[PDB]
Amino acid sequence: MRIGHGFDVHAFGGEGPIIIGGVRIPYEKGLLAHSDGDVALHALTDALLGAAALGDIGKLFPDTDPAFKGADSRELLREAWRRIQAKGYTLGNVDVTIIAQAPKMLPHIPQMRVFIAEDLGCHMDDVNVKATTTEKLGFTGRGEGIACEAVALLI
Amino acid sequence: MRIGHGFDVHAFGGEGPIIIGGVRIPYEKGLLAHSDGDVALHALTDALLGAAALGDIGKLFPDTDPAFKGADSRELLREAWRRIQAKGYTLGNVDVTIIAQAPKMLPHIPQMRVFIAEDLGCHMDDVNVKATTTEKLGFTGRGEGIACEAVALLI
Amino acid sequence: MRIGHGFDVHAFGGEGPIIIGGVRIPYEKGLLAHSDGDVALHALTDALLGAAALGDIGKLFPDTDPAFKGADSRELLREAWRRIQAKGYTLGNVDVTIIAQAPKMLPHIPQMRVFIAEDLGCHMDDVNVKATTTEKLGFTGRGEGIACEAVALLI
Ligand SMILES: Nc1ccn([C@@H]2O[C@H](COP(=O)(O)O)[C@@H](O)[C@H]2O)c(=O)n1
Ligand SMILES: Nc1ccn([C@@H]2O[C@H](COP(=O)(O)O)[C@@H](O)[C@H]2O)c(=O)n1
Ligand SMILES: Nc1ccn([C@@H]2O[C@H](COP(=O)(O)O)[C@@H](O)[C@H]2O)c(=O)n1
Ligand SMILES: C[C@@]1(CO)OP(=O)(O)OP(=O)(O)OC[C@H]1O
Ligand SMILES: C[C@@]1(CO)OP(=O)(O)OP(=O)(O)OC[C@H]1O
Ligand SMILES: C[C@@]1(CO)OP(=O)(O)OP(=O)(O)OC[C@H]1O
Ligand SMILES: [Zn+2]
Ligand SMILES: [Zn+2]
Ligand SMILES: [Zn+2]
Repeated sequence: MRIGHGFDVHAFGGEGPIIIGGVRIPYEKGLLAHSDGDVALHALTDALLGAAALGDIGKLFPDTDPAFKGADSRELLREAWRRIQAKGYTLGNVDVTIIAQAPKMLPHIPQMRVFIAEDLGCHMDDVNVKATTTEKLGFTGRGEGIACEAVALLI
Repeated sequence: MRIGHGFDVHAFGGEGPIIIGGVRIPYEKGLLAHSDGDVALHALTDALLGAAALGDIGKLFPDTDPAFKGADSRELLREAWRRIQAKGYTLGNVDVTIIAQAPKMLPHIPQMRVFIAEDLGCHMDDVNVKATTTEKLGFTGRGEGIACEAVALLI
Repeated sequence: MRIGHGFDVHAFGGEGPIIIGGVRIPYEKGLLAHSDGDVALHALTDALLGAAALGDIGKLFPDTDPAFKGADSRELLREAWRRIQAKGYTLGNVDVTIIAQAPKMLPHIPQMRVFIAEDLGCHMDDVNVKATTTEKLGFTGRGEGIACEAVALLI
């Protein structure tokens, strides 16, 4: 068994919606990023790659490479997962923590779990997503962006 | 074995003391929250619920429900633990990291461990709590609030 | 198997270079701290100590004790590791996440892995280090300091 941890942040910019955990969530502002800016899946990806000792998302899918512009972070998740499985690992379970003042993530979590469980080829019970605000404190509390943390356990 | 991760933040407000890890710690200011605002136990709770794929603290004990006003976060911890055990899990070990410029947490950690070990029904050796400041940087460094992170391993 | 988590922050100050994961990295500014201020190894140390239920870095190597001034964080890592092994644990794997806007950590990661794997007496495959920026948001985004998170799995 191997443990992994990921952390990611994206700033708000433009018109909504935002894509979090693969779900299109309505919001006043959108998120700025090379890909679709899915903070949750990026953090999740780093956790899995980390547990596999494969590095991180930027190393495998460079900000510079134009092939990843507007990229579906789920596509990146699946590829990172493919490579991980090739190194010989299987999923243990993953846990994600979205840190945002708004929008409300709770109603979208079930669908996020559905998408992630599909992408990782596992049972929905092997996937957990949660959210918390920083009580108006910080860049997240001031609504400047969304952060996300994740841990993974590979077998 | 399942892994879990939690993160929580509460802003200072009012007169002290603050309750962290169940311990009443003397401080100039107190913490604002629906319950007693125990940042450490909330983060710990999310870690355990996450590892159990039970969601998060807000989902089980809503900010809206007046039954949780002034609530003892230890009561919430035990209940979340009860439910977790019902899903069939046993405690592996937990690790907590309190992020605060002040007050000093170190002298209160032993008692925190005592409380948590009791609430989780485990040996004190299965529980670890630590602290760090962000070196005056950030909302924590500016003394605007306390943050806390936690990881858990269920069996 | 036991899980651990660590988090650390150090503010920029003075002339460079900075020491991260044991590597001397060229930078305009340096990092302020009692020891060499290696944010990555401190976070890693707390993760390992946490998983071992040995507390944290400050508890074992006090900011007050002048013996640790300018200290090589690798020396502190090895000692914490020595004690951990004495409690009976062996390394599972560790994962580190450096949170910095700059400098670029990627090219220095291989050497960091070499140092850490040596200090922990393991294969480089049992060690992973990654980096991410907070997209100009926060004290890290504003270049005020570097943060770092880490998780560890002991056996
Ligand atoms: N300080 C930093 C920040 C990011 N990066 C590299 O850039 C990639 C991701 O960049 P972002 O911060 O834009 O998400 C990561 O692979 C990371 O290693 C780095 O090498 N040093
Ligand atoms: N962006 C956010 C922030 C919090 N929440 C929900 O609110 C509950 C906790 O709220 P607090 O941020 O007040 O601790 C969590 O269960 C979380 O899922 C959310 O759904 N979306
Ligand atoms: N709020 C805080 C912050 C740090 N500390 C103690 O100080 C030591 C490390 O201090 P630094 O924040 O300077 O890294 C840790 O062992 C921690 O327990 C504390 O006891 N309470
Ligand atoms: C996902 C990738 C794709 O280029 O980039 P972004 O969408 O900018 O977001 P980031 O988290 O900054 O970096 C990692 C990259 O792999
Ligand atoms: C603990 C609960 C209880 O209503 O609320 P709070 O004391 O406000 O703190 P929070 O961490 O914001 O949310 C989760 C809730 O379950
Ligand atoms: C590493 C030690 C050594 O005195 O201190 P620092 O170099 O200041 O950094 P910190 O992360 O604040 O605290 C823990 C101490 O053990
Ligand atoms: Zn990202
Ligand atoms: Zn809380
Ligand atoms: Zn430090």
